[PDB]
Amino acid sequence: MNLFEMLRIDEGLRLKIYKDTEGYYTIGIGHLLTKSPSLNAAKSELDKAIGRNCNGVITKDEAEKLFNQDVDAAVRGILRNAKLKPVYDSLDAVRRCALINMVFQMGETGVAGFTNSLRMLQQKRWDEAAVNLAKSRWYNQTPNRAKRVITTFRTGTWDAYKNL
Repeated sequence: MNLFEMLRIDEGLRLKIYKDTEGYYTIGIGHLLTKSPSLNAAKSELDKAIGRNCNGVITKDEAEKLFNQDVDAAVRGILRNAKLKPVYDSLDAVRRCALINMVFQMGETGVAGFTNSLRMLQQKRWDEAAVNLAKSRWYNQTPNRAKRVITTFRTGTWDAYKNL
């Protein structure tokens, strides 16, 4: 299993422009196009991003490539962060995915503000962390996704994704 699928399942893959939760213009696995409230702008940004006139629609291979870009970017902010870096540094691969899943879900800042839980993860206090994370607004917002992610922190496996 990979990040791709994990995210593919938690965030979802869109092949045509759409309005994220909050309202901006996004595509594929939650790729923000623009903040601007103009479709035309979105289009144009997609086109730049993709390298072809897309007309608001991409192929999956396309969404994948965007995605793998969005990842390494996420990772960089991660590794250029005071709080996240050490934690991440110290996580195992499957466990890193979960952090990344998180970063994607709420951005580098949001994640970096879970002082305690981050601490635990860093400490390798899986259950503690999990229970901790189980009480964030986050968890309450997106329970399913949250439970999956949290379970992964705890278990350190993809098990939570195996039979969906």
